[PDB]
Amino acid sequence: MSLINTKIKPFKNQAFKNGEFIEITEKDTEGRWSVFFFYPADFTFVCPTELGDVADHYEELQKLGVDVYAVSTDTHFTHKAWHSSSETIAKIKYAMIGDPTGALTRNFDNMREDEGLADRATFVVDPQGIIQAIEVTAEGIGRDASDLLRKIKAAQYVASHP
Amino acid sequence: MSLINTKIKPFKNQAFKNGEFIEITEKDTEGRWSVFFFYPADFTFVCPTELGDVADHYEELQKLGVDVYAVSTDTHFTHKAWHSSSETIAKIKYAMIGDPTGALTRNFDNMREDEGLADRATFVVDPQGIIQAIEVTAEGIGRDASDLLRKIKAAQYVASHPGE
Amino acid sequence: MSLINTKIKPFKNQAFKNGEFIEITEKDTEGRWSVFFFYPADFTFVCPTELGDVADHYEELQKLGVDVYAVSTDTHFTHKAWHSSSETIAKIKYAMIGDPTGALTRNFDNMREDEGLADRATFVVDPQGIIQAIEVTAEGIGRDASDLLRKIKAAQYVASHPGEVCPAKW
Amino acid sequence: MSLINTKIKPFKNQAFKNGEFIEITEKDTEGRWSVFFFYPADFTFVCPTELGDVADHYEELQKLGVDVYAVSTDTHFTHKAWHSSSETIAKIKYAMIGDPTGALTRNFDNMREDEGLADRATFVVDPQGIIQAIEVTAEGIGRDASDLLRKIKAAQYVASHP
Amino acid sequence: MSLINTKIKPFKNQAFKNGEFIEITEKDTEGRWSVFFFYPADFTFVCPTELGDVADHYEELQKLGVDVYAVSTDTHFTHKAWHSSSETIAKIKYAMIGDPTGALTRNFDNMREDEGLADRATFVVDPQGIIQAIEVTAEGIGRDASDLLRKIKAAQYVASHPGEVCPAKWKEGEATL
Amino acid sequence: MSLINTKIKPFKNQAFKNGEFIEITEKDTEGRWSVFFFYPADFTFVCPTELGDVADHYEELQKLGVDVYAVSTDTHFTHKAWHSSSETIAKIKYAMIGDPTGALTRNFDNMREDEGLADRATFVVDPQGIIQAIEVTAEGIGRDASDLLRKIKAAQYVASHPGEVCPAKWK
Amino acid sequence: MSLINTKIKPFKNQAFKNGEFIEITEKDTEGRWSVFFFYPADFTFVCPTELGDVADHYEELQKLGVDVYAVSTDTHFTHKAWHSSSETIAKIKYAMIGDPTGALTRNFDNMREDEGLADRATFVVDPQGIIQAIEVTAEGIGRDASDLLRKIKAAQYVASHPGEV
Amino acid sequence: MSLINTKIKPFKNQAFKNGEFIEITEKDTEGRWSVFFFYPADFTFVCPTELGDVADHYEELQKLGVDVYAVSTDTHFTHKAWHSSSETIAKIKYAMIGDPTGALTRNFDNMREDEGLADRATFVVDPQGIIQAIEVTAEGIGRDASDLLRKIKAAQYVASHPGEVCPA
Amino acid sequence: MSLINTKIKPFKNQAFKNGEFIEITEKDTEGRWSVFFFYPADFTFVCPTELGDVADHYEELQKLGVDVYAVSTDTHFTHKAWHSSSETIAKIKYAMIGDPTGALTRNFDNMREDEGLADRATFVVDPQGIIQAIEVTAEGIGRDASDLLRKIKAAQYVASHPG
Amino acid sequence: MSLINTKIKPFKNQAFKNGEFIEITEKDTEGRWSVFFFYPADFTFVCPTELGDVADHYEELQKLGVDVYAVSTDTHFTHKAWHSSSETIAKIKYAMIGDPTGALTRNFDNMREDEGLADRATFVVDPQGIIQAIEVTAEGIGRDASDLLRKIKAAQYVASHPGEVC
Repeated sequence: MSLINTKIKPFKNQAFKNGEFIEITEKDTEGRWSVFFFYPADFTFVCPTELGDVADHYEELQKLGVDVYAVSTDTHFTHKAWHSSSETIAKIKYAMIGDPTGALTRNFDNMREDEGLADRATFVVDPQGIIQAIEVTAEGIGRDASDLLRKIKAAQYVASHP
Repeated sequence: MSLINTKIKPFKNQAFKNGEFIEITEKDTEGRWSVFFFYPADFTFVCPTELGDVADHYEELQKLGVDVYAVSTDTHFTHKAWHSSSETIAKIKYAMIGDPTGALTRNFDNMREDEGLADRATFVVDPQGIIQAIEVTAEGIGRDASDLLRKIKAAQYVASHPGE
Repeated sequence: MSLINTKIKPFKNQAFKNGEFIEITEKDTEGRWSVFFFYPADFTFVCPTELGDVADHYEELQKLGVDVYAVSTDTHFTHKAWHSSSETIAKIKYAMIGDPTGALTRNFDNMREDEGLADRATFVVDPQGIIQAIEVTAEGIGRDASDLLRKIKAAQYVASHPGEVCPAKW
Repeated sequence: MSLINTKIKPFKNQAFKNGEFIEITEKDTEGRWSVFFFYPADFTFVCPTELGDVADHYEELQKLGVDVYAVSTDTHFTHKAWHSSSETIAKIKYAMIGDPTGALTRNFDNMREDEGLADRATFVVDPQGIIQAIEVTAEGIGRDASDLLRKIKAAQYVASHP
Repeated sequence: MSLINTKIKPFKNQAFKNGEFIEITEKDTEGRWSVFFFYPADFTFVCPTELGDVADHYEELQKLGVDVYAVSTDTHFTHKAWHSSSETIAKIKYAMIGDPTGALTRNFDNMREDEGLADRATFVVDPQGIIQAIEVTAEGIGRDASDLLRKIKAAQYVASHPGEVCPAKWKEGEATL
Repeated sequence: MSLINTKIKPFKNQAFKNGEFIEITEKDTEGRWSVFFFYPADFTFVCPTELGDVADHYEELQKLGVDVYAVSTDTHFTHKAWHSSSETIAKIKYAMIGDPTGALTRNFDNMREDEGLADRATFVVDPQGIIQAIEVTAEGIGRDASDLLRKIKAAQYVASHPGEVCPAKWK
Repeated sequence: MSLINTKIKPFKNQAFKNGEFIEITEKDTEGRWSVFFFYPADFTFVCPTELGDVADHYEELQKLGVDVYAVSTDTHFTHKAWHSSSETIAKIKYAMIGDPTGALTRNFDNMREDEGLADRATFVVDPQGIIQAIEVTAEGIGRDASDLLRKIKAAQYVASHPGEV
Repeated sequence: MSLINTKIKPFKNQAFKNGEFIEITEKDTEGRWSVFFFYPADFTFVCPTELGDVADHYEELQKLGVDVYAVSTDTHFTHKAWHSSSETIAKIKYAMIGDPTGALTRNFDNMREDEGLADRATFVVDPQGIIQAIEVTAEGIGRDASDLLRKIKAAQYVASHPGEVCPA
Repeated sequence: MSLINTKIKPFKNQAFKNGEFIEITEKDTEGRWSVFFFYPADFTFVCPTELGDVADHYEELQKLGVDVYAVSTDTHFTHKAWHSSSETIAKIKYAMIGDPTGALTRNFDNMREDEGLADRATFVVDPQGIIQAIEVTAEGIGRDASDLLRKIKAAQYVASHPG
Repeated sequence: MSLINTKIKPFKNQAFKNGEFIEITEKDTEGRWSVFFFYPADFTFVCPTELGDVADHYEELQKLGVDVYAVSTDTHFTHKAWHSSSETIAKIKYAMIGDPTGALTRNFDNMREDEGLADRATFVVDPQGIIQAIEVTAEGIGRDASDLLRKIKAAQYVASHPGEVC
């Protein structure tokens, strides 16, 4: 029932990454640190800072051995369109996963069942697929990227010093 | 069992229509001839001929009192963006309903359960909410708007001329 | 759930085809494009234009490797009589399948349960038995054979090609 | 669970009788003697001698207060066409009921499930809707209308002589 | 679920035939024509004309290769007694099957459930066990053996000479004259 | 599960009694002692000694207020025929119930399901419908009528003198 | 459904028989005529004439090759006490089976469910374990031992002579 | 699911008490303290010390308002016979309930299913029918009547009290 | 399925707050901002800073109108003992709820089913009972109190003016 | 239904014993006499007389080859704290098992479901893991340690002398 300290479930989703489409599965995450950054919808007026802030810290995340996977219930097709429309989103070098089925979102118990959109949840996952940190916020409340990085560092220190 | 000659089910969806966001329910379809034009996805590399062909026949559809509802599992936000970025979709003066939940799509039994996208379906609906014509096609196979237009005229004629 | 992109189910019906009584099954549709043209009843006062239009395009459909199967819940005996009586139905050189059991009609979820008659539904089926197009209409709303033929041409092109990627003409 | 000495179940079928379409129900049978003459199909290659043989005795049946209801799984539309087609079927003054649903045929346990056609069965039914005689035969074994008339007269004698 | 054109179901009953008792099963009906002649009860005040009619045609039936099995829910013991008591039944040289379980009567869907007696029914069966003719009547409505015998000869003709049924082709456009 | 000390269930059967057909129901057994004497079949080769033995003791049973009901799955029609044919069965002045439905036989859980014949069982029933004595035997094993009479006298004694225990004394 | 002409079911009960305790199973009944004499309870105020009557006929039952099994829901301990406490029960040389579980009683469909006691039922069982005679009575209605013996002789004669009446 | 702190279930059994036969129900336990003293069987070779030990404290138990109910799967008839045969059981002036149907034994989850006999269990019950103390022992492990009597006094002391808090 | 933006479920737990035992229910949280600070166990060799960190920021939380509810599967009796034992836990002015049934913990989907202890989860709740923020970490990975304060301020800002 | 004369279930619990944490399973009980002394909670105001009474008899329980396991739905961490906070509990040299899951408690059908605390039950278990004696009491009704010892001696005697005349 509690998702913390449990293994991520298998998936197969299409994504957009650096001007091309790819297929991403649980096989790709294993052996590496992973960040599943869920959010409600592309092309929303509200707050694209969240994705842009993570894009500003991406070279630090690559040095720390972390992959970022932005996820929403929109298709990989619209991620490509949104990546060309907005200069905040255009900075994103990491994968933007499309989840129209809601299967990846439902593996993390993160669906707004009334809206058909994912809640603003972030899941730090280790090389064995175990979820080490969770952070969820309501609509309008932002997640600051510096706090994410602190939990990544904190999880990595605990990984090598039990 | 078939959806032909059954009543449409209740729904509540957000939609984009002529530069403005609106909520559309089954109450809005009551008393109106309604075309529910389902399609898989916005921003695909497939040509937007199906939707553009309906847009070319929209003045003719307006003379028959027909409301067109383009439906996909994309958000109404994504519909606005597509309407701005595409030359063919910019012509659309009819409602583009967003269906992220899939509730509207599942009311017409029209989901691709593997993909989370609607199949290419067209449902002609009369003022009492009764489905008079159904047209479904596999991916790639387009549907003709003048054929849809012919089907609406026939449905209106049958309603107006009981028995022959 | 939709019948689109599903495999057709097995059947064994008797049919009238251009003088002979024959038996048709799902085996006969394998390796061939197929059209299952459901209609309500023989000897009604509704115009048979639908079945006559398909007969006019039957040369072209045969060259496209397409078999046509007109279906109703009447018997193959009744089809023969209607083929002799009606001047429009006399044109058809394709199979008129009889489905008094309603088994073939119920495979395509096309029964008017109250009437015991099939709804007005055309199904385009490919060589692997997969339904590529569906068209259903209420009483009095005809279907166009030119539209049907355009879809078959489209379905054959799409089967022979990958997903479409638009040029600069649209 | 034999049908003999059981009441006929309700029905509502379209029928053809002397150049017009009418609706027949169980309400139309009550008060009068009835013959439910089931047969396989219209427009068959097999002779309509059985149906014409009842037509030859129909004036005699009407003297005895006996209605004839010829039943089949074809529509009432095909009955009209077959009535104008065949000289033998043109003699039919009685109702030709259409049973495309098979409901009337199934009430008499008379459906060939493999073929969707009624078997060659004749039922004699009294004014209270009670089945007094049953006759079913295979394809090519004839039903003698003279034997049918004997059984009705026998049944009518028994009704008046407890 | 019509019984016509269906195979007869297996049975095992005790019967009386020509002053002795025998067991009869479905295997005894193989390769021969069979008449199953159901009736309500022995020792009733109703006319025994129906069993006598078949006994009068039994010499003719045996020449057509047709066995007769009279059946009721009475015992084979009771059948013997009635064969000694009544001169009409005393004529019967065919088997009188007892069916106190009702299993044979229920195989032919012929039981009066409220009475525990078989209805007045005649079933014609071919060498392959397939029911070719069914006749059922109420109390007092007779069955004449001449009509039965006609149907047997018709069933035998159709078996030996299939496709020689009356053609509707002496009528409508195409004719044979 | 046992039928002892349970009430007899409702029934309606046609019967033969002294050259006359009559209907017998549970209402006819009310307020009187009743013996239900089940047996397999009329016209059997087995000796009908059991029915003849009850016939001999029938006067005694009538003086004790006891009605006897012979039961089998044969019809009342065959009971009449068996009554005139057999010398032993001609002595029967009591009711011979027919049970071709098997309903009365199954109320006493006494049907040989594979034969469609009742087992050879005797049930003693009091004025209130309560079964006071059961006796069931296999084929060949005979039931004694003088033992049946002793059981009825004991049942009638216990009904009249309940709360009776064993005595003891001397001197 | 009738229990006549059905095979007895397996059981395992402790029993009292002539000064000592023994275990009785269905295997001990194989190949022999058996009488299962069920009764309600030990130490009741009703006369034990039933059991005593069977004890009086025991020499004749041994001649016929019959095992008598007196059965109640009391324990074999209670059977021992009753055997030394009553003159009529002290005559009993046959096995007194205890059935506190009620499994033996329920195998013969003979339990008074609201009392937890067996009904007054006698079952005659042949060498193949098949029940050939049943007899049940209410309280106060005695079972005759001469009648029981007559039925055993009839059962043995029919077993040995198939067909003849 | 422990039986502790649960209300006793309805029952209707016959019993031997001091020469008389009587009927005992759950109605008879209302408004009084009760001891249900289960045991396996009458007339066994096992010493009946447990029942005689409780009989010696019965005078003290009655002054405390405590009824004793010895229970086994044997009949009330068998209790009467056992009462006369043994000198130890002759001391018992409390009710000896028979439970041949086994319902009262099964109400306290105390049946040896494959033997058809009750286990060696003691259940102390208060005036509201709530079970305050349970004791179960295997074969040949005796129960102390003095220990039972201590628990009753404690249960009566605590009955008229809230949560205990130690003085030190 | 997601707990975020859902109402808190009813509860009734015994708590220890400033030297007295009090019963806390959902009705006590109604009309006020609430923080449900879950943790594994009392008397652990693990860092007790997490509880003391919140106690150091408690004056600032009281100005913002925030009630803190520390929750574990230990008894309220145990919380009292731990409040007397450790000088770090002695600083705690706020209510320490005991949850031996696991009912309150299972309302927030926060039970380690194999351990019978609550995970290190923090739930910010508004006056209407709606969960506005969630934070869960594994064993060893701490939660800083300054981030909790920012999420409360951000949640309050969004409540005052949504736009 | 009855838990008497049944084998104990497998378990895995953390425990405190003489300033040291250890794991205890059913493997540790195999081949030994075991007393499972359940109780509701640590740091309650109720007197700890029960546990202190068993502590006074632990030396002779150890001579008899008997292990004592105090069990509660508290943690092994709280047991350490409670051992250093109370003079009565400080006497305990036997294992104090923590059962926060309630699994061990539920194996003995001893959970107060509405409270989440074990009932006041004592289970004597032989070297084959078979439950020979059960004692459950309501709150306030104390369990006597000398009676427990008297039962253990009887249980050991019956094991060493199977079957008896008297």
